[PDB]
Amino acid sequence: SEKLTFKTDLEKLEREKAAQIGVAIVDPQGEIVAGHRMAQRFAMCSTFKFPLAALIFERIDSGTERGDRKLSYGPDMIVEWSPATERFLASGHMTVLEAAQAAVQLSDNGATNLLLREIGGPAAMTQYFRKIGDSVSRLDRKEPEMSDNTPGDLRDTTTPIAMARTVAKVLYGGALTSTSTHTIERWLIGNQTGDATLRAGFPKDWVVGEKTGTCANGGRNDIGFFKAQERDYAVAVYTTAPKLSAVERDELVASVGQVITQLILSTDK
Repeated sequence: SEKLTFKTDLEKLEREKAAQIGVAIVDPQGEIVAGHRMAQRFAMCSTFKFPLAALIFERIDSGTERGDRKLSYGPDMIVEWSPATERFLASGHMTVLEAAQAAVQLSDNGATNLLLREIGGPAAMTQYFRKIGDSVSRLDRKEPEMSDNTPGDLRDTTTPIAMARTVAKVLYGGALTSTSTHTIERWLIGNQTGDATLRAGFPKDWVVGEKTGTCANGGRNDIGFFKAQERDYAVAVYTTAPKLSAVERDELVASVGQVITQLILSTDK
């Protein structure tokens, strides 16, 4: 019955906020716990920066990259929303690790694009999704254009179920070494951009980490993990609410987190 309540609650949010809400919750092996519009395409927006960091950690794990390697750049790398990149510009570089951390924790666009430059562009991000068994998620463009979220555009999209399982792959499914996995987990927990989204709607005793995304045309997303009740979960939430304000879209995602909470609390262990 609890899965029907979940569906009913989300439909009520969609109706009342004029929104479309895609959700997938999976266990550590990627088995479905619950979902809504799980196979509908949504723009990834900044949510892909978590997988990009994973991509980088895999290179590190395989001996093809080091975290301390200096990536040089000039003023042409500065793009809208590049807080760290702008601070490090005079010094002349950011390291692989600094860039990756800024990408994940600040959503820094310049840092993101510096990493894309290094790995051979958006095609290499897509290549990595394929390699960890995600046939759906696709990166086509750098930031900020990838965040355009033009209706009907298949570029730079995922589905909630594909992305949730990619999260689970990265955090639980052995995609990265123990040490790399732990590092990225703590980055998700200490994210500086998620305080008003999903983790605002989860119980304060749950351990949560996530990566947010904001799209043009009313996109607001949050992907990550939570640990309740001894039990680990991966979650992906994508919403589109063209007429809401930015604060209202954060509230919408927090509300989704409340609806998720009620579902998990009503799921037998």
